[PDB]
Amino acid sequence: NITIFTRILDGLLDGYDNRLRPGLGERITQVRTDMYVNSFGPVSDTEMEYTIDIFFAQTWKDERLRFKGPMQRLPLNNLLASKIWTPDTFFHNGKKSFAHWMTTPNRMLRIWNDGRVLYTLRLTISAECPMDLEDFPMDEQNCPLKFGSYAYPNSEVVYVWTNGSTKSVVVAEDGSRLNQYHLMGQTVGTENISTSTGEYTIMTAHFHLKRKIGYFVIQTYLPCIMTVILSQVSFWLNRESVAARTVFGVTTVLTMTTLSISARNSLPKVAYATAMDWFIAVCYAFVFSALLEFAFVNYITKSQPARAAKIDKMSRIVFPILFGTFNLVYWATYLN
Amino acid sequence: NITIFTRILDGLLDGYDNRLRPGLGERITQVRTDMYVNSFGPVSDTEMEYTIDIFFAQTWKDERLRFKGPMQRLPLNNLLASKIWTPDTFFHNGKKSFAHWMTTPNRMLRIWNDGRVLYTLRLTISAECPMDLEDFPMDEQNCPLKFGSYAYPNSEVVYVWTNGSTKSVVVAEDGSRLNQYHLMGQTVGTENISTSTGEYTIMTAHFHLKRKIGYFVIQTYLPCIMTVILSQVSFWLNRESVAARTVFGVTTVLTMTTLSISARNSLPKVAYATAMDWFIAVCYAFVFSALLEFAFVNYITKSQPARAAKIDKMSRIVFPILFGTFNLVYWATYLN
Amino acid sequence: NITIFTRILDGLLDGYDNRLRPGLGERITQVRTDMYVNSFGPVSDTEMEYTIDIFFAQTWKDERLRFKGPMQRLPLNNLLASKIWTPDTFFHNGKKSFAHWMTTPNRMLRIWNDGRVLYTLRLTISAECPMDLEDFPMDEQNCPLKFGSYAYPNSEVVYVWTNGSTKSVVVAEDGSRLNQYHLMGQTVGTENISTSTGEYTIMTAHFHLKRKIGYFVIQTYLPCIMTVILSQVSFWLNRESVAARTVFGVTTVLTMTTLSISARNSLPKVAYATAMDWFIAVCYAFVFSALLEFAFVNYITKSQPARAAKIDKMSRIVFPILFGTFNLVYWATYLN
Amino acid sequence: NITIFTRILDGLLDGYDNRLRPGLGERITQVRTDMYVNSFGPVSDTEMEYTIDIFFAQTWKDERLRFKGPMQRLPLNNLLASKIWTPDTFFHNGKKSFAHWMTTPNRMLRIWNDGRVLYTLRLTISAECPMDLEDFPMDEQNCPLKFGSYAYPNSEVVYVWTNGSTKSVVVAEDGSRLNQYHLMGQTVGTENISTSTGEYTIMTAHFHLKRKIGYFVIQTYLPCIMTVILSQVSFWLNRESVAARTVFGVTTVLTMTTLSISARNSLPKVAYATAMDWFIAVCYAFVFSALLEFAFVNYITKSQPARAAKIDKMSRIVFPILFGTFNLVYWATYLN
Amino acid sequence: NITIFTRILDGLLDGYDNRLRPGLGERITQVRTDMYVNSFGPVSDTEMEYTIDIFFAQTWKDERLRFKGPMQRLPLNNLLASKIWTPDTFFHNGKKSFAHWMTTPNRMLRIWNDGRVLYTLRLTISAECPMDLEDFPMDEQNCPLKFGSYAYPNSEVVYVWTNGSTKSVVVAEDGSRLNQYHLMGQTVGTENISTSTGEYTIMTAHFHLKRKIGYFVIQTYLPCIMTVILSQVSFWLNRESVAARTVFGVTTVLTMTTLSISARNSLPKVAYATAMDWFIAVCYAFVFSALLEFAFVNYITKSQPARAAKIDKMSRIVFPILFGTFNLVYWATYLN
Ligand SMILES: CCOC(=O)c1ncn2c1[C@@H]1CCCN1C(=O)c1cc(OC)ccc1-2
Ligand SMILES: CCOC(=O)c1ncn2c1[C@@H]1CCCN1C(=O)c1cc(OC)ccc1-2
Ligand SMILES: CCOC(=O)c1ncn2c1[C@@H]1CCCN1C(=O)c1cc(OC)ccc1-2
Ligand SMILES: CCOC(=O)c1ncn2c1[C@@H]1CCCN1C(=O)c1cc(OC)ccc1-2
Ligand SMILES: CCOC(=O)c1ncn2c1[C@@H]1CCCN1C(=O)c1cc(OC)ccc1-2
Ligand SMILES: *[C@@H]1O[C@H](CO)[C@@H](O)[C@H](O)[C@H]1NC(C)=O
Ligand SMILES: *[C@@H]1O[C@H](CO)[C@@H](O)[C@H](O)[C@H]1NC(C)=O
Ligand SMILES: *[C@@H]1O[C@H](CO)[C@@H](O)[C@H](O)[C@H]1NC(C)=O
Ligand SMILES: *[C@@H]1O[C@H](CO)[C@@H](O)[C@H](O)[C@H]1NC(C)=O
Ligand SMILES: *[C@@H]1O[C@H](CO)[C@@H](O)[C@H](O)[C@H]1NC(C)=O
Repeated sequence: NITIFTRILDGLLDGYDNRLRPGLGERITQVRTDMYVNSFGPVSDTEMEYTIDIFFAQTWKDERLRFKGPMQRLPLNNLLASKIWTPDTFFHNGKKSFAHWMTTPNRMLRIWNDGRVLYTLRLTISAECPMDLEDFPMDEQNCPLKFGSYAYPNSEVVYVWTNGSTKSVVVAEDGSRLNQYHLMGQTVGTENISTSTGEYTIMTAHFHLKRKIGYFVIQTYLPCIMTVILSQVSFWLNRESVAARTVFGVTTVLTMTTLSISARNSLPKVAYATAMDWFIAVCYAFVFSALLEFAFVNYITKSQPARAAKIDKMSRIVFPILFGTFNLVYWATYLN
Repeated sequence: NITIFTRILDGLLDGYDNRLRPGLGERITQVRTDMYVNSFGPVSDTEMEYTIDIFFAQTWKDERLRFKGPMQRLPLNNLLASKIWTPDTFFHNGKKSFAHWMTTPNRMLRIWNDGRVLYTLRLTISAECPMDLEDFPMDEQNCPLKFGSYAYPNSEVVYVWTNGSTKSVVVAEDGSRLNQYHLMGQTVGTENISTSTGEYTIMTAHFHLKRKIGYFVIQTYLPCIMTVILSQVSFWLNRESVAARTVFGVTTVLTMTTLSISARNSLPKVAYATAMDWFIAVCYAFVFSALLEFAFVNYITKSQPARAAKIDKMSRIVFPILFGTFNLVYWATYLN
Repeated sequence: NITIFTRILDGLLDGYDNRLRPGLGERITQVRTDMYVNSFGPVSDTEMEYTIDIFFAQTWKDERLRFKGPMQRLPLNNLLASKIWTPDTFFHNGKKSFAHWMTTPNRMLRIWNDGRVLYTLRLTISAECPMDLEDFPMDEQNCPLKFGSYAYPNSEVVYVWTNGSTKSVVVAEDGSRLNQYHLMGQTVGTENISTSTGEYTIMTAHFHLKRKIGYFVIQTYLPCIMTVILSQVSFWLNRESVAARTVFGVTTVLTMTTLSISARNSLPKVAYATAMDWFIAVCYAFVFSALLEFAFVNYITKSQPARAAKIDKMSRIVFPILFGTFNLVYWATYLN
Repeated sequence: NITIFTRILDGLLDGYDNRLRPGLGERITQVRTDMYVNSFGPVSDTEMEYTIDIFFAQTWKDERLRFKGPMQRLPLNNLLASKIWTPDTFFHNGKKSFAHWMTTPNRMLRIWNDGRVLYTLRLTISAECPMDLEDFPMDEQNCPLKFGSYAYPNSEVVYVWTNGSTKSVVVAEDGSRLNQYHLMGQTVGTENISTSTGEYTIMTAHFHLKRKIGYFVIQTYLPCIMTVILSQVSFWLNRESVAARTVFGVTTVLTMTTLSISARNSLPKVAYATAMDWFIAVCYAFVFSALLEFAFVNYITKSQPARAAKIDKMSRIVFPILFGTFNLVYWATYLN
Repeated sequence: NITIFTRILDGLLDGYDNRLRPGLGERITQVRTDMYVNSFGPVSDTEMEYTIDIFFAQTWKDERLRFKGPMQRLPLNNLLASKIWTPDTFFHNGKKSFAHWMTTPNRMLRIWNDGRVLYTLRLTISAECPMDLEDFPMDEQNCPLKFGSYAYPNSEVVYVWTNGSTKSVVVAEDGSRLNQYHLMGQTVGTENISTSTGEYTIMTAHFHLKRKIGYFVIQTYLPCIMTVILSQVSFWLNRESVAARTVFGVTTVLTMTTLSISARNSLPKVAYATAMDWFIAVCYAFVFSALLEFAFVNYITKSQPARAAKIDKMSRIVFPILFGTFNLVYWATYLN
């Protein structure tokens, strides 16, 4: 009763060459690909890469595997995978892709009577996702995932998504858990690229990422906001208290300087100004400007005290208003 | 006397196919799984992963391995493991699982006359354990461990725990040693998940983790507590000592600011406020508020000194009481 | 003359099964283990692990390998190691063990006429060594090394050390070079553990480690000691110099606070107080207490200056004596 | 119709030795190499290495593979690659080179009737790129890429670029994306090196790198520039304000000191002065010199106040001019 | 014409056993080793290890490989390397050695008619180089490289350097490029070690390393030197300026303290004082002593101002002279 299956497997492997694609010189092999994202690994901004774990699957038709028997399906494992022909699928953007071999190589091979073949594999792809940090942290990233044949051009092997976009790519509810990103959706597409070796079909899947704010607020913005308010306290102190007001100006300026250096330690070493950088620079101007007002006041406090006192009183009102007004423009400009 | 065993092994391998599960098309294969945790590796909060070393074991019935001989058991090693059929067990949540091959691949294969098979393997699983750090550090984590068949659905292979929960999962006394966690217990369960490929049984084991407090007390809370007390010292200084009291307010505020940044360096970059963050913010208000009182006093110390002196004396009593009262509410709220 | 050896090897492999232990069902296999430590790798306190490189060797008797020839010994290499049976030795505590394959797999196989077999292997074991940091840095660590059979219980395979403890375990003179530890000696032992799978003999080797002090003295203790002395300088300053004495108290307190945070960065995140922590806390009290005395003096310097002056003069003598006395108790308590 | 291809493959492998190069003892094997850079990985300055992902390809003529059939080309995969002879190409400067095996080993093997063979491979090379950081960050780096035969000297195997330089080496538009470098172009060349083993042809490809400035401006230069301006504010303060001006000099000097240490943390530990180091040193002199002027003024402010006041007024103009003039020389000298 | 080579290879492998060394029981195998250092990797002081890439080569005589043919040499690749016998050479001090397999395993096998065999291999050795940091950074390190047979004692296999020391070991001109070391030369030697397994010949190569100074000057020495000068500025300030002089003493002392902690972060955690540590301690005394003089002056400035003024004037001259004199002794003592 079990020996029947053994004979079927031997017959299929008899006269079957794994080095030749099905329907060679007779038609164009058609492969249907479906992907399931078990978990979306962390997105490393420093290296412009992200880690994703998926159960990649491919379906194709092979007439050489036709068989007749009481059972309409033949579930199997990785043992027979190497005995037959499989597409040389690879990721054009993947920097380091490895599979899982424990406890057993996570592979499946299901064959039907008509010859249809299902082959699912588990992979962890450390693909590269370039990011334009011009509106950072109010930036949206579209990380793609490109894969295709390595040796078979479009004229021989063609990859096509199965059913609609939703069924083609599926993400687990708990898989999309990123500490500093939100998975807003997924999209798929196909295209042909012209290469010296030939034309190859490219299967591209794009993931929409919306960075979640709140970590930088407690890390960079809030210390800067409170630092500016700290400097404004000097405006409420007496002019003759030269030493007391000097500490506020010097300490606040240095505090802002170290925050900028510390803030960018985690940020990638990008050679352009980000939105956060402008906010820090503006905050630096307020604290720096406050010290200049105190220095200017102390220079003329002996000649014309009347004007010096007026400026100090005016500064107590003008500076808070400008800082508050600036925030509304800054936050509204990006949060819209 | 020894040659008898050699003949038995040859007979079993004669006509035995390792690509077909036992009892194919006749019944449903039943597998009993028992796990022993040699050591519970570190729990990395930054990557939301934990490392665990276990001696995973599986038991199943195979009639093709029946034999008769003087010895009722046939202890063996990994050499014969590849010669027979084994389940394609895998961890649905494991991110990187590897075995130990030194000195020899840590595997066993014991076979009885009735055909029962025992197969134990040693593995190190770097599984992912998402955590909700809303009550951090007063948070309880339930890290699961999900595993099951990769190619055989529930209709063909079924996993069931052996005996009770205590016997099914065992943790070594010295294995459960975490520098910042306590292993409060273990639990097991089974469920069926509906997938496009089919229905698969899932064996889930949950470990109860109770974070141990005391490291953060010496790291974050105590410096904050002493910093607040340091600011309150300014209330005991003379009002005319403008410079002396200025140092306390400025230095304390900056000290709190750097602690918040330093404290969250180890903490995961979560985009929400934790319990520790609120405690820091409240402590920041006290030190920041103290400076405001000094600034307010210095502004009116010339017009109405009577009220200014009253506030300074009152501040010496009100502020310590509020800080002490706040701690009791904060600690009692979470420690209960 | 050389062809004679070739025939001998072929004869031994004829009818020899590597899947069966020698003397199966006739006696209990006896294995003698000798270890040589080429180099004792670094001891990582953060991960509670240590790296050790050893030339592990095993000796056992096998009658199936008996041969007669002009040469009494047959030196060989790893090529024939896989062709015969070897014990499934493994480390019960090893977290990641790997061998060296360059230039050639470092293995030997020597066989005598009587059938005795010598098999030496080179390994690098990243074992786990839990430590109780209650007296840190005045702590002594006893890192064990447990290994034994994985599939053969005590009733089949037994491990016994050869000769005495000194000969069984040998450490190279230059191998025991640790930047923050001293290798005070080695010890060995054997025991039987009862397991669900059966009873297995355990070969445990313990290494005595005595942490060497001097790195923390220049890193933590000395800055703390000098910081306390710095605060005491304020006692020699005039009371009216409110600003001058304020800097000492504030700066010293903050300096101690940052040292505690910086000091524990390298230390493991243990949720209990160490001996160093108590020393820091005591030093923190002295600097903190000095500020309180200055604040207390400034509060009553106008009402009863006589008592205020007396306290300041007394503080110059009392505080240094207490700090000096405390050190003698602290150092003597642990250094004894 | 498909069986025809199978017979052709068997015929070619019949009597074909993969250990012998084509045309042995009859001519000199000629190999044409073409390279495509999929992505130029990060350039690590600390380790003087860079990561590059390329689709390395080699073409050569082999008469032993001649065949006749309806199809003029025989696309294949890695399965037949090991069955034939391939050059032992290697990178003379590569420190760690690994290929990608997922989903399938990324290799191709195309054979024509005339016997021409195309063999493309995907590799990730962590080559070493020594850099002379004398004009850092205004430095241009020329990272080479050397490869050639390991066992076949120039008299047997010769490597030659195909077509022109542009076609020989191609870089993807999105591949050349470096956070702190610009890919200004590529160049190729060939040379013969005399070695004890023999003469080997070397294929060298040089990549022109132009470091992009702007990250260090926000990291090092700007804090230094603002720090110098901060010190100059003391020149506008009254001489009798000894305490107020003391803070500026001390705080600014320490701020510059920490920036130099922090700035070089990312920079490689080079034992020579860079252009940035000189800029920091000059900025340090200005802040340090300003303190000396204040100290000098305070020393003679009692004897000859007339000269002291003149210096203070003059310093307000001289110091800003020198700092501004120095920047123009510094920036113009390197930015030209 | 090409088939002749194929027959020769088959004949040599006929009756050839790779498990037996040449001339077994007839003589002692002699192996000549020559080494070429392609590049000397970084020397990691923290782990007391260094990385080196070499083209290790071995030459020996084997009469079993004698052949007659038109070609006097048979260049080959790694394919035939495993088919013959090769020495089990290994590095007695190497902690992790791996080869390069891309594009092809970098190995060669050349055989002459007389039977001489040449076998060159490329390796990357992460050997351990213990260092005595007593004169750090004015320290000279002699990193050795020990290798020899693992299974064949001196009585069977002997390693001898070929020709002189210069030819035996060769270092590329661009290979010896270390950011903090100079390669002053190389030396070789041979010795016999007595081991329980037997006597083995050891081939030791020593590399002379002279640490290059200049990185620590800009990192540690210069900030310390300028810090001491900064403290001496207080000697030029008026005694009554208690607050002004207090900042210099406190700020300088703390600045020195943090430099010592920061300086040793990169330095290995050695439990003894280095030359740099003594320099820091001496610099700490000067800044600390200066504060004591100010405190002492302020204590007696009211009783006997005459002596207080004299000390302040004297301090302006004595302290700079002692610091300058100390440097000459310190630098001359080690730089000689
Ligand atoms: C989409 C094609 O199928 C796959 O991609 C694929 N390949 C393997 N497994 C799947 C399926 C897909 C949907 C969810 N899913 C699993 O997560 C899973 C769970 C199992 O239960 C322990 C066993 C196997 C799988
Ligand atoms: C639960 C099924 O058995 C396993 O999971 C299993 N597999 C291997 N070993 C075990 C057992 C389980 C209980 C403790 N235990 C060992 O730790 C151990 C110790 C030995 O002694 C050196 C030898 C073998 C094992
Ligand atoms: C104790 C059983 O023997 C071993 O554990 C063992 N195994 C290999 N080698 C040894 C010996 C042991 C003592 C020192 N020792 C080596 O270090 C060594 C040195 C050699 O010379 C290059 C060659 C081989 C070895
Ligand atoms: C220059 C010799 O050919 C190669 O170096 C080579 N080798 C493989 N593939 C290429 C080509 C070269 C140009 C771009 N290019 C690919 O990126 C590519 C894209 C494909 O489509 C999914 C499939 C294969 C390749
Ligand atoms: C000393 C024994 O020979 C070796 O150690 C050895 N082994 C391989 N290759 C060498 C030689 C040694 C001298 C320089 N040298 C190479 O760098 C090299 C360069 C080549 O050209 C691309 C091809 C092969 C080698
Ligand atoms: C790619 O080529 C195939 C050839 O059949 C064609 O059907 C398809 O439309 C092409 N795709 C694009 C985007 O041009
Ligand atoms: C899963 O399916 C099996 C089928 O036999 C059933 O016995 C079991 O009760 C199911 N489990 C759950 C949780 O529904
Ligand atoms: C372990 O078991 C063996 C069985 O022969 C016995 O000889 C030995 O004494 C036992 N060891 C201990 C520690 O009980
Ligand atoms: C290298 O050697 C070949 C031998 O044919 C010669 O043609 C070529 O010109 C040489 N290259 C150089 C740069 O000398
Ligand atoms: C090592 O042993 C060999 C044996 O032939 C001898 O020739 C050689 O001199 C010995 N070397 C030393 C350093 O004793």
